[PDB]
Amino acid sequence: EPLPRIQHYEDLGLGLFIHWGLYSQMAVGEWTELIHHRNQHDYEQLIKTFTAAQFDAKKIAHAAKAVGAKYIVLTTKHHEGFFLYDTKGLSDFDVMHAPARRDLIAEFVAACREEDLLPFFYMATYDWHTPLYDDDFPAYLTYLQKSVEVLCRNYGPVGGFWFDGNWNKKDADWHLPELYGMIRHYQPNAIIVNNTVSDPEIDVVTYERRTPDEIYHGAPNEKYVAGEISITLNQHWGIAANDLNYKSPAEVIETVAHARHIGANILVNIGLTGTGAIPAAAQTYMHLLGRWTAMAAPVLYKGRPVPVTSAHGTRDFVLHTSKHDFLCILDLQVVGNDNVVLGGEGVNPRSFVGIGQPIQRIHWLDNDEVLSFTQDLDKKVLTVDATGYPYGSDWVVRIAQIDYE
Amino acid sequence: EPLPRIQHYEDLGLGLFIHWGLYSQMAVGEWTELIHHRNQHDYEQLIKTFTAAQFDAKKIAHAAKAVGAKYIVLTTKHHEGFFLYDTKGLSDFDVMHAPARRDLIAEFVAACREEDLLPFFYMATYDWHTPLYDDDFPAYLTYLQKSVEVLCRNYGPVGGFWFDGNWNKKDADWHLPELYGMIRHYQPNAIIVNNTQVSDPEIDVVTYERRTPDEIYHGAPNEKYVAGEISITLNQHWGIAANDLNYKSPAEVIETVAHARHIGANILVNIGLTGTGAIPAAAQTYMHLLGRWTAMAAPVLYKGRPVPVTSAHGTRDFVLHTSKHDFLCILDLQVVGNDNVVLGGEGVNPRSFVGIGQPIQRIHWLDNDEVLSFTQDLDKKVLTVDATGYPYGSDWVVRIAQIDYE
Amino acid sequence: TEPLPRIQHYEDLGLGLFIHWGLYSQMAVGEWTELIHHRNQHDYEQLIKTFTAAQFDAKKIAHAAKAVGAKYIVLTTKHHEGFFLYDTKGLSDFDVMHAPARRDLIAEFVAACREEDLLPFFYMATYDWHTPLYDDDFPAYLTYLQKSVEVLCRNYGPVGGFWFDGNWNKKDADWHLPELYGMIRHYQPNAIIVNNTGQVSDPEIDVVTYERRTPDEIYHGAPNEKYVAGEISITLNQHWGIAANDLNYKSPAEVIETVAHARHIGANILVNIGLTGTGAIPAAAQTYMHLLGRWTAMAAPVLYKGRPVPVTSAHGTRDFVLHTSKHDFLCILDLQVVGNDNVVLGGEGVNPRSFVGIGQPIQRIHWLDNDEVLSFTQDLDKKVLTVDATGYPYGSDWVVRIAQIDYE
Amino acid sequence: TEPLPRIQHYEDLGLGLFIHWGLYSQMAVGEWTELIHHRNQHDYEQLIKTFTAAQFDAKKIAHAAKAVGAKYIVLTTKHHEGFFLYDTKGLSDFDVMHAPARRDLIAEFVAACREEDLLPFFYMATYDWHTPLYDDDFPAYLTYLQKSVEVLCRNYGPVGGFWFDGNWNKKDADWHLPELYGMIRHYQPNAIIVNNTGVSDPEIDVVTYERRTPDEIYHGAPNEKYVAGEISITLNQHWGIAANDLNYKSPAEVIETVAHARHIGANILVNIGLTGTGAIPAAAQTYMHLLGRWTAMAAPVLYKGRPVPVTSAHGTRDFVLHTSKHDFLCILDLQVVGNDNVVLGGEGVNPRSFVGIGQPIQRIHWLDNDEVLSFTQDLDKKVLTVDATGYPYGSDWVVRIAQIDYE
Repeated sequence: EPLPRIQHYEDLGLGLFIHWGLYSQMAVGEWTELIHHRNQHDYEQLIKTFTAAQFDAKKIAHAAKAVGAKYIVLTTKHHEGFFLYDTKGLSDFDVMHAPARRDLIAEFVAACREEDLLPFFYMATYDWHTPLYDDDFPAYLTYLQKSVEVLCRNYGPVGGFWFDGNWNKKDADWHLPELYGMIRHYQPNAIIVNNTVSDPEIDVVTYERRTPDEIYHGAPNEKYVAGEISITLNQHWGIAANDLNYKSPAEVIETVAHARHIGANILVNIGLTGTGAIPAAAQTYMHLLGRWTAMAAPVLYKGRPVPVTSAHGTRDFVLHTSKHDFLCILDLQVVGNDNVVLGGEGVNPRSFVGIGQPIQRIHWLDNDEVLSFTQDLDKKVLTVDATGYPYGSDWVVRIAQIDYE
Repeated sequence: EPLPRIQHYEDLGLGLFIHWGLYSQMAVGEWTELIHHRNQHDYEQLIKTFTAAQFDAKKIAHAAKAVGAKYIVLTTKHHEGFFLYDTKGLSDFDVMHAPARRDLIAEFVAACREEDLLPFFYMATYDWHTPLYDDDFPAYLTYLQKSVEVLCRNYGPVGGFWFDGNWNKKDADWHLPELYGMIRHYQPNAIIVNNTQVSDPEIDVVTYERRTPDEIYHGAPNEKYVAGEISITLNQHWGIAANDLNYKSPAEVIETVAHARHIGANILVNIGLTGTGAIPAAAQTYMHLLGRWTAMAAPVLYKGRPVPVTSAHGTRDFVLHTSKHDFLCILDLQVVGNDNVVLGGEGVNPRSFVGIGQPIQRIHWLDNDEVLSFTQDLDKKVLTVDATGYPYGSDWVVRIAQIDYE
Repeated sequence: TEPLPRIQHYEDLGLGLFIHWGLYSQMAVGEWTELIHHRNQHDYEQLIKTFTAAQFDAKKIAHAAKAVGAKYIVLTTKHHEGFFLYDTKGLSDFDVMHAPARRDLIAEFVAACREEDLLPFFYMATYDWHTPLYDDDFPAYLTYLQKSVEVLCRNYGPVGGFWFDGNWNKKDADWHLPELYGMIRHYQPNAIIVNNTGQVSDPEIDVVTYERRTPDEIYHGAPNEKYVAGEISITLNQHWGIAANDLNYKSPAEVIETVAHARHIGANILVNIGLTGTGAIPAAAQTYMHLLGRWTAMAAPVLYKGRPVPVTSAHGTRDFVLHTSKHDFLCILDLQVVGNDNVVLGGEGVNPRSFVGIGQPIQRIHWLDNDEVLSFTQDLDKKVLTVDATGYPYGSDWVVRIAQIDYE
Repeated sequence: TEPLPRIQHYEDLGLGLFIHWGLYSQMAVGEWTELIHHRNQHDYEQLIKTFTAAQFDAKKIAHAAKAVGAKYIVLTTKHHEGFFLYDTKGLSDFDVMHAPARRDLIAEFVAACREEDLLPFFYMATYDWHTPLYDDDFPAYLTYLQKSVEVLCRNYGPVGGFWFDGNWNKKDADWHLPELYGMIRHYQPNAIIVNNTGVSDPEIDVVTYERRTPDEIYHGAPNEKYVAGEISITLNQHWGIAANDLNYKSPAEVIETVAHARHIGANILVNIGLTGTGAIPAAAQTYMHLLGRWTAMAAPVLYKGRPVPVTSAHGTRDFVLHTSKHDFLCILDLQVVGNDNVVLGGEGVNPRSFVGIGQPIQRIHWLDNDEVLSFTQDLDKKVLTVDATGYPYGSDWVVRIAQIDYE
């Protein structure tokens, strides 16, 4: 049974992932320093032009609020090893030694608090900047733990930590009891996420978007751990100007719904410009997804997976809250007329197995249309006529609320 | 062999489709009056709030220029039957009787001319506003022909006409020789498109489904050559539709543009303006992404034509021909990482083509001028190239290699 | 509007067997071998001298049709090679009476068909590679062709039909079909006439042929025009004549599904077998016949009389409905086998399958294979039927399973 | 790291026949019928009284295996029903010596195998529905199981291997495999040991895998014992005979699955279910005759061919197999060649490419008809491209194989 902080985590549902660092100035992806075999001295000169001139934490927080996100995961230090906060003497490779001369993480947590969002800190554990990483790993771990200690002690209550990189050394001892134990001492309520069972103090495991089945919550009678999937809008996480291979807004909506189906949270990622602006492309996705999440509000946060399956050949699924069940229905088409056929005009029976209580009424959330339905209570079959979209709309994942008698 | 005006049409490659009318104020699609069974009197009151307050023809023309489009097709009158121009006494249901009180078509053609774009006029032939349509069809045809005559005589030279609606009455006599003959009299070089072998000899262009798989038909050997055109809209509707979130991937839009050129057709990419005539922010995102692709593809996008060269089994690659070069259009590439970071594109990736019989000197990607390795079997006309993956930080969706022949 | 009685009777046949047998069969490399392998004509036609027909038993062919549930047989009386499997009575020396067989095989064939109550159909190639008339005297070739058909119309009793193939070799020629089909109508007024081409080719045509993949109910003609039926064909591998090194055989399951599909679109279906050079049914064909035969015996209540009806299945499903005057039938695909709670094979959970277009209250629904009663719910206003389509009992798998609806 | 000799020899067998025959065969509704149909045990086990084996001829089985190209046979010596097809010498009365057959069928089987140079393998179910020991005294069951295996290890001469199936019924129990497999190694040191799981002990030689396994199989960690792999296919949905299972796979799928096995570096078993009295049913003979044509043509590579780090071009399912003398291109999705006038699909030039061939080639030819193929090479990038011509009219091999002769 989940600890309160993890229950609260699962109620967040949707977070925004923000990638911003020195890489952002080159606009060819966040891994550029390594994958393009850049000269380290020349790449790290980018600290000198890191102005943060267009970074507005209140605009980030406002974007999150508008898209229906409840937490934000910001890259505090990526593999490039540059810190977006005041490391208080630990490293000169930080934003206090850049022209920005602002603790951006402090601006970030203040903006989050004003919008009632949880601030999460991403921290790369695989570091390309410190020579310690390759030639004195135990000392690197001390450096890493100290960089996290700063975040635990100088910014008030933090929502969580998102660690990424332990996979670079699958068989090393990362001394996680001491790292996570330090976090638990100063930040007892923080959610700990490791992007890979790795330590008892982890609260959340990450999974690929395509995972088809309800996620695993840990061994029976051990600590419940939550899950989270991630999606980026094109192929890269940092900004990438000539990556045109953007996903459909429809795919992003389906992926958000899919997360809730398998009992995970989801992060939708955006890459800021060099100077910290939200690109216009990201705003388009946010506005579209935002329309969906506003409509889905009654179920997106509290809704949980339930042992109810859909009929053969259909990708529909069900989510449960303590007051209601919700049918999440896909592959609908638009309704035209007798004379103008768009595909959604015929009766469209969609069935579910595992609904055992008599229903009084079912309605679409988007327009409160009442659906017809039939029930076989002995076999727990619900069949609804899932009407198509009114002409001029298309929600991609449409949601019907069940009111039980 | 195509008439000059049709050759010029086929060189345009890409156009913008703009849907704007009274429907735009309701933001639930262009067919709303019919499909939502609206009260006609109440729907037509929307003329009273048709302000055109945010319509800027120069911004439309600039958007076209930036995306690589060379013509624009604007809805002058849709099925709702409201005219965006001065009908000069033919109808009171026009923009001169709206608060806009501006001839929007005149603003449109002037903006097109200053950016060197061809203005095209969409005109619905199936009309829901005039009672003539159902009660006196021969008189309706006179009304329709007159509405087109105005466009033929008051706006200077027009690029073309895009007619839509004859399919509402498959078996009627639409008197096309008189309608198209009047156009030919006042606008001899206009391209005529009918969205419907050919339904009149004066038609220059037939429309096709985007998914049409093979090179389009141009007419029988002793007959007039007719061109082709496909269309894509970014979501499910053509007019603006606020709760239509079912937008296509930008990647699909790029592929569809490339596909059009493969089958020897032009393509229209459609945008639906807001009630007041603004380009919505969502459309701008697609235009910027497509615009990056079309700028990179410029050496072949306009002049490139289909050729009898096929690609190997299991591949969607294809070839386009210019008088100077051939171009390999290659899909489903992945990004190149390293030995240690595998993203999918790092191995040698031989892609083959059948029908290249001349020796090649050099082949290079046009996005970054990388030279490709290749082998040839000139007897069987096989070209095989190592189509390298994208450098990390980029992904063009359809990547194009230029062939330089010996 | 309503089909001529002979065409109604044709549509009730449902399933026929197509039988390819000729001189080509002796070489076992496909029926088009003479042309496609560029064979020397003199040497190829020598095969008449070894055409013994020593293992041909028309009763065994008829029995194979009977046991697979077929109600007619289409036998190749003369294929493109131009060799006749019957006594042409002086028209040609290139016939079975001038082979060592010295027997009229078509006479054996129709007597066997009659004893099993099957309709004998005669396949006749109109594109002929033997007679010089085809290339040097087309008008006389037509006379030769018409005469070869006349013999079939006058010496073998009542014939079920004719299956013509080859007019596509000369798309623009005058084939004198009014005279050919008019002669058939004179001697065999009830014969079904089928013309295989790539608007029908003549008013006397009764049946058009179509691709197996045809997705929708076939077209029968406008209401004031003659109703024409349809037929699809399938062969077990890639060739129609026997082909020893063609290993590219279809799954028996696909054959079953294709037969079901035919009925769904309102067509008959021919399943083809290629005999050996001596006229035997090869053992591979027998395997398919026995499996399909199990299916067709179970499907008998609907296979013959069942017709398409405007009832669709739910999203995601390939199920369909067939109508008879007494019942409707749900034809359900993609079911799995039921194990139990502990042994999971895929079919054990409740499996709602829905249909749109059933307006009348139902009393009972049952699987034909084992008479199990299915549970169902109905919304009569929207014409929805939803049934719990249980999986196969362990040890069976019908591929297309069929439930009978008994209406109130 | 290197395979033990017996396991190398196992990997050279390539194809084996799996034979399901037991009391279940008399009901023809699948091999699990006694449990899944909730049969009364007394009534089901009465089938011992009609187990005549009147149509079982081991020499015909062995001859059929030889003709299909198989080099070993895996015969069900006892399935879950717990009935033994051999003389258990007092261990159980529920065996073939107490049936009217009154012949040790396993002895006939091994003698037949030896005279056709096939390896006899014994399938043995470890999950047993007959003995009350299984549920009531598991340690004593394990002794019974090990004793039934001792008999097979001592009374039939050299055995090719053992194929165990059922440990998955008790995932968490101690099956005492060191003692069972140690006794096998004592009497039958050369036997292949296969355990069907879903590496359970150091003595296992072979792991079983799903047919759809996409990539070269895992052989164990680099300094550890090399273990081979094996996939299985049955012709319909059941392993024992099942008269109203009409859901048979295409012969073409069976051919492709055999080729796939070799691609991923596994053997494959093709299964048949005998009739109640032990005959090969007519449907199984059809599949064996078709597969047999393919395996005879594929002989030069089916046994000795191994996976190699060579990939095929995008969108193609083609692959390469290596022997010490040759490489072989296995090419799928071909069509038949007609003429200028008659188009069947295969007539155009059909370039199929491979990455990882680094040595210059002299000649490439189809095995089925010795036609020479045209090819081009880029030796620096290790690209081979061939024009894979279509089938001559009248033939279609499903997986066509070209032999490469190196300079």
